[PDB]
Amino acid sequence: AYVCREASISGEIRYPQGTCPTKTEALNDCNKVTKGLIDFSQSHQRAWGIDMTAKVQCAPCKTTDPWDVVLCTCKITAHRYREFVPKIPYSSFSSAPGVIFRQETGLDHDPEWVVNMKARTRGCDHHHHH
Repeated sequence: AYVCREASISGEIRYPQGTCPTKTEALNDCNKVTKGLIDFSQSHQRAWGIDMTAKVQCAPCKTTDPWDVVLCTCKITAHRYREFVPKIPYSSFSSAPGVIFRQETGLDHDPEWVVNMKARTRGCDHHHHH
């Protein structure tokens, strides 16, 4: 009888010195995270649901500079995230498989689930036809 919410988590993925990923590659890595969190959610009473989708945003590469480190920002959104279930800290999944994004340059707290209060509540289970 519970209702769920949309929630997001953002994190940073850094690429090797002197390299430059395609946008497709960056999003692909970011979807490894997505897949990671789905497995963790799944083996934790579906705290976050199974419906997750990722977008990513990178800094331009510096074709001139040979040291440049490309910082990608990876944003995962859980569409059926459980507010009533206690929040799960980054400390509990920073090492889970696929979970390769880290704390963001410039920020002083770690990546964290942020519930979107503006968005409407939805059911926690997805009905394909109902």
